[PDB]
Amino acid sequence: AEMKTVVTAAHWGSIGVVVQDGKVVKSGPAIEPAVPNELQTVVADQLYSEARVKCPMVRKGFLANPGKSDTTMRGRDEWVRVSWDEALDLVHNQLKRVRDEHGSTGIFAGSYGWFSCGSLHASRTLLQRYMNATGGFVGHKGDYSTGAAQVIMPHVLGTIEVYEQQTSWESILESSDIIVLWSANPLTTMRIAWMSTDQKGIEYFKKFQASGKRIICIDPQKSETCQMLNAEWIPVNTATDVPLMLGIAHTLVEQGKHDKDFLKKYTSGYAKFEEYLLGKTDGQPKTAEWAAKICGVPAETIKQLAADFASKRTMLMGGWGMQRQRHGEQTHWMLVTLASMLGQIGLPGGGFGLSYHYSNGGVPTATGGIIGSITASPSKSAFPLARIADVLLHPGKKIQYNGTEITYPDIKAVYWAGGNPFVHHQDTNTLVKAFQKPDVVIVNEVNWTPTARMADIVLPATTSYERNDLTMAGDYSMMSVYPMKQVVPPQFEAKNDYDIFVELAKRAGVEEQYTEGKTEMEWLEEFYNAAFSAARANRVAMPRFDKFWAENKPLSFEAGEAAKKWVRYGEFREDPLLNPLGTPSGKIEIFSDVVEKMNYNDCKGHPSWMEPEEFAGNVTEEYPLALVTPHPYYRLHSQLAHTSLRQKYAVNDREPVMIHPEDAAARGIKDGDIVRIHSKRGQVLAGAAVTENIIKGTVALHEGAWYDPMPLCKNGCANVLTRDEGTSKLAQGNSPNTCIVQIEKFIGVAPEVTVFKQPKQVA
Ligand SMILES: Nc1nc2c(c(=O)[nH]1)N[C@H]1C(S)=C(S)[C@@H](COP(=O)(O)OP(=O)(O)OC[C@H]3O[C@@H](n4cnc5c(=O)[nH]c(N)nc54)[C@H](O)[C@@H]3O)O[C@H]1N2
Ligand SMILES: Nc1nc2c(c(=O)[nH]1)N[C@H]1C(S)=C(S)[C@@H](COP(=O)(O)OP(=O)(O)OC[C@H]3O[C@@H](n4cnc5c(=O)[nH]c(N)nc54)[C@H](O)[C@@H]3O)O[C@H]1N2
Ligand SMILES: [Cl-]
Ligand SMILES: [Mo]
Ligand SMILES: [O]
Repeated sequence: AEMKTVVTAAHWGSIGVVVQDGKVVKSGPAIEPAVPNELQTVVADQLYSEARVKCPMVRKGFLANPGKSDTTMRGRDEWVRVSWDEALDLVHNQLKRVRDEHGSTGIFAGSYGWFSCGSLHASRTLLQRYMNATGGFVGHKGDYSTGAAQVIMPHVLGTIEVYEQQTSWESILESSDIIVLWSANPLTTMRIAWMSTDQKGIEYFKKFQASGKRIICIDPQKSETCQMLNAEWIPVNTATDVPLMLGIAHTLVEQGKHDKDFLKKYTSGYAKFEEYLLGKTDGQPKTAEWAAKICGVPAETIKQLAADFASKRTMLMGGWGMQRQRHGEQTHWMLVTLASMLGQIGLPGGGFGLSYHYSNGGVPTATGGIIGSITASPSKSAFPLARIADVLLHPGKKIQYNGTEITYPDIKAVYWAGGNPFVHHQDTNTLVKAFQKPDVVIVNEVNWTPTARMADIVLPATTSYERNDLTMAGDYSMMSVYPMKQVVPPQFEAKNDYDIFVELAKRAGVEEQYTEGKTEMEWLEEFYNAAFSAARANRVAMPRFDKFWAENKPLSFEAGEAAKKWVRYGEFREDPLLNPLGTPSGKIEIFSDVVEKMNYNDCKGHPSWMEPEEFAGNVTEEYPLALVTPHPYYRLHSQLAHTSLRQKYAVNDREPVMIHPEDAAARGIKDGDIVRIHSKRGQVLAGAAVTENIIKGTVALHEGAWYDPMPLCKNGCANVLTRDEGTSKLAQGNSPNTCIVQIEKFIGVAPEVTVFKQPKQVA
């Protein structure tokens, strides 16, 4: 009777992996979760997939004329298998050429993506570490998650807000009468964390449901969360939450339910905003009736939400889909303004939180220590990252950004390691053109993703299961140190990214700076010991690394009474004169003079409603439906798309698209039919999921399906359809969820999806 389980971890949690005769045969949670997490069950598929990159590969046409090839052959050339020595020499020589001719401002290595958890084997960080050791690189600003909110919140609250600990969930359970999931789908989106999910956020949502208190979901779709918690669904048109919030706010004023004392003491600029709210400026009071016409919520329901939010202790939980769209800055600005008018900020169970849906925000912070991690350190060229296509195509172009002007650099080489821009970036067909501009495109990948398929040189990377690492239970509780013990040796000819970059560093003469003379296990011990020392200072005994590593189990910490009772903005509420915010006024900036003075047409000095170019309110005869692109339940973006989880959602071997029965009937579409979706940007195939769980006039296609072009995507990659434009001049965030489309039934034999097979090689 043998213990055949190795414990490791992923973004989707601590994983127990059963190994039989050197082969992985089962994976699942190392710690029982409140809700099953099927993402944990496919380690074997990840290890043994025929979609894996097996050996270093170079495009035929690039091998023939390196750095001087016909780059329009990217994505459609034959691949040549080469040795590691040949591939690494070629990467080094091609990057050296760019460094010699253009310098670091000719190399883009922002390399946005989620890769895998782990303190050491962080592929993106290891790439940037190599780039810095060899002279530097052009990176980026912001991220795709909160590109808008993370720029406006510093102006409004003096802090980034979206990536900070929330009021304790124990306070919510005890004191909140209502939680409002506004653009938030936590039973989907907390199946993962940036480190490794602690699995407790979903447990807390379940406890809140079981207490019988009110859960309200405001969303164009009746999401997995709304269904699984049997919450009250408020259907809303995508991109019309600001009108809805204005109508609620106007009702508060009309019924004397706003907190005038709070607004005077804790905010700046409320009176100027109220003039807009009441129509004194523009002739149009922002009534519940005015709002109902735009957002699709009946006026009497808007008024009843306002009364209930003010009558009960209410937590407004704002998710991020609604700021991933044109004018996205306005949504969380207005949510904070609404919370200010309700006046419950800083009270137990009250106010707002912008990370209750992300990585277990609000789970009480444990007392212990936090492990270290590798860094990129052994720019005027940096740009808001969703301008990447624009940058690659248009060197020298200038844009406005948060009160400054940015000049695009002139990029000759692109290196990606740990992200999938040909799935994650908007307007895929335009990104194809952008990727024809560089002299050389290099990708480290586990699998033959759409991005790998667009490269010149593809280097096979290992999964987490083929190496040793450490992570934490996260992202806020920090309640455990999770070992990531190697399960099997590297498969095929794959290498850890760390080893790839060690070989490149050696060719550049900087190996010693890159490795600091440490082995894998010496790095891990250094990272662990940071937690050990911090825990000791907190009076928490930990095993030393050798004992922890041998035990190969999560090491757990406990939360104390202070963390269980912690209320965000409690100190500000107690005394705002001595605990002011880091803003110009020391208060919540409902009107921001700093933003006003930027004089941007698409972001004013207070939250406001500005119609976007494409949304439910300006659909056309040609494109009569609106689109939303939520995050998927059975993938982390594009990760795990190639595994057996596909069978849990594919419809007729395509990505499912949610379609309301009346929109489907008007087109002769029945549940299960293949359909063609198209926009001005492109077209995709999808499988119809006909359901009343999407608001009429809108369709939902989850992001992350692998682009499989014929241009027409055979598989259903949502970003083939979306617009590539900045949210506004304030943040220049990405704007996928303001989009209009047409759908028609696909007639005849449908094409086979080929993007999970090995690519075309030479004969
Ligand atoms: N329409 C629309 N578009 C969106 C979104 C949306 O809501 N709607 N969401 C946006 C957001 S919030 C994000 S975060 C992005 C996500 O975009 P990405 O982060 O690019 O998506 P992932 O699928 O997680 O890509 C991670 C890649 O890293 C690889 N990888 C994993 N581990 C390793 C490793 O150790 N080494 C190497 N070399 N590779 C590894 C995986 O094989 C995988 O291809 O998508 C964004 N795009
Ligand atoms: N299982 C899983 N979990 C994940 C991810 C994943 O890919 N898979 N991605 C992770 C990442 S990188 C992030 S950034 C977060 C993303 O966290 P979010 O940004 O919050 O996730 P989304 O699914 O984009 O949006 C949540 C809800 O908002 C809705 N919504 C979209 N637009 C609007 C709007 O205009 N108004 C309203 N009222 N609702 C709208 C969506 O329909 C959706 O149900 O999740 C993380 N967690
Ligand atoms: Cl109280
Ligand atoms: Mo994200
Ligand atoms: O992200």
